[PDB]
Amino acid sequence: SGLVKMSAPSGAVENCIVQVTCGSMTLNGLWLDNTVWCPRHIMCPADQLTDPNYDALLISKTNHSFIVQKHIGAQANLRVVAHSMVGVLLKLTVDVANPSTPAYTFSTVKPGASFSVLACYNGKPTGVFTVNLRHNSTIKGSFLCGSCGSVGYTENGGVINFVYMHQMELSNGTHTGSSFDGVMYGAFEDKQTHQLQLTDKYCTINVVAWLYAAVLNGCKWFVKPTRVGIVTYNEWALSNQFTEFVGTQSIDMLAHRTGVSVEQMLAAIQSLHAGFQGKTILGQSTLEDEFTPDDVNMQVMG
Amino acid sequence: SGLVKMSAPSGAVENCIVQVTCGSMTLNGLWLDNTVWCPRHIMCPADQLTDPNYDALLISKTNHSFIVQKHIGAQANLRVVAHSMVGVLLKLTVDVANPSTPAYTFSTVKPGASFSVLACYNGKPTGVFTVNLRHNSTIKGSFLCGSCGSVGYTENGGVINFVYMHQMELSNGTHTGSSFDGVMYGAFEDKQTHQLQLTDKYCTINVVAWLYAAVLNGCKWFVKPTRVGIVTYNEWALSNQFTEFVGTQSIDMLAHRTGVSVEQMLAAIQSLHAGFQGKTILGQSTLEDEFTPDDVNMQVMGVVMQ
Ligand code: NI
Ligand code: NI
Repeated sequence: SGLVKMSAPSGAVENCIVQVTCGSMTLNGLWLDNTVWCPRHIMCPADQLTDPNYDALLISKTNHSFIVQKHIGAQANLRVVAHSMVGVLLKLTVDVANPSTPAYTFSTVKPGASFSVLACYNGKPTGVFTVNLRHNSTIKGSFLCGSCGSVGYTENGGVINFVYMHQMELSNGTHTGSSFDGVMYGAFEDKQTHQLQLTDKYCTINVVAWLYAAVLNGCKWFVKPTRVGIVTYNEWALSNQFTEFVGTQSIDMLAHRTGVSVEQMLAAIQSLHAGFQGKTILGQSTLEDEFTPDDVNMQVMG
Repeated sequence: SGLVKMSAPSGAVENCIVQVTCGSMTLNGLWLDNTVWCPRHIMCPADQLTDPNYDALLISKTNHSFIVQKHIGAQANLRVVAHSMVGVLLKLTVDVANPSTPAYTFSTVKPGASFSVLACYNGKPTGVFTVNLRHNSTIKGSFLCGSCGSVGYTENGGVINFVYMHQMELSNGTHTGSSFDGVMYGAFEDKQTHQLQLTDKYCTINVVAWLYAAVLNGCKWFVKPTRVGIVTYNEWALSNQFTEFVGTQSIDMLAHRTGVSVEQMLAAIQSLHAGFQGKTILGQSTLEDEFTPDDVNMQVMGVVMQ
């Protein structure tokens, strides 16, 4: 028992982290097979990040403009033999295939999904933590200068799913990056200019999962016979900055295990959003929306 | 910017996870140099875990009673050549040194310290998370049956400090294990009996660190001219289930960087413990005491003008 924010073991990803340098800019990259992926702003001098012309910056480069170093494990300088730009990423081709390339996929996560982040600096992994893609397609992580190129991933059945490459900090504690097709989460542009973030929302399905976790951890004071139907709840959610509830098998597994219906949990959300009134749930006095149904299922007795 | 619960990258520890089998019991273990460590209850049949006689169970074993296997990552061919019982651990000697042994040391953490946990099942690393040793020498983790042998560690300056090997669940969301000298944190026994946990306390120095992190993340509404001296605060803490505040260089770094004194933060704790008055700090409505001053400095300290 217990419920904690849990990340996927990072070793398979650590074996793929490299450092990339272009002029005076250095950041992290991901080395899979003969490819190294990194943010394209490595091409932009630090004092020109306000409105770069990446097409023009790309034309001025050659393969010799990029230096790649494997810093951890068996150290090696990897020779760049080709380069191209894919959205907000550079795709470098190196002469050596990573001998520790894991089985992997590239996926783009949807708002409400969780993933692990391996924070890196100068091609050295320094920390692991878990985030959720917010309703406005940002993440609430912990990143400092030099973290660009840090990798977000999940793991299942021995396969690493690479979902994020860190690109920038939008505002305090708010970050974004790209999927490995080079598309930025939230369509933010990789430039220093002020960019508006859309309004965020509480992820209903995740709050429901968390309330089921609370019941399975002996906290059930908030469960009442009271029900709110999904259609009615969804009309309320549209006015109270909550997401629409759409049923899933993972939630149905928790409803069946606990004997508490989804409609009872939706009624609990409405009551708890008005206030907890001097009470706590799993030590919290506010709703938690960053655990997914699958994340909760992983931490409950089978 | 931002402040999140951060764990040390786990790869160096993942390379050391093995499985040990004795009879019908298979547990996770840790392979370092020519040694494999695992919980001593591997010697106990599953239906006899209530109150085992470990001295009697040990006498019935030989080196051939134990099998060590590594079916994940780089596989290995291991033979047990010696065995002994060290507190609540079995210490096996194997014929092959782990070729991926990191530079390491063994340490016992004190209450208030944080560490990373690599949760393992069936010899497979499954999850990473960070805990703090509570005032009552328990941890508040997330573990299910089969997680014994899971490893707690820290990393700094290229050295892995191995601090914990998981053993048991004391009560809901409350766990304990041993350091690698085989001593159980909190002196709990590896038997299925009712065992009383001492009362916990909020770790003051960690709450102070968190409040400095909040200031460095733009949250400062709770800072007032009000101060509470350390001696006065400590007398209050003895009555309100908070730990004594003892000054440290890591906290002084945060006081200097923010210009907010420790005494202002101790006054904020007293006020916030009475209640947050409908406001939040870093998204929370309750005090956070599981980030140490050094953990905060990793996420917030930058260049300092001298
Ligand atoms: Ni950058
Ligand atoms: Ni066990």
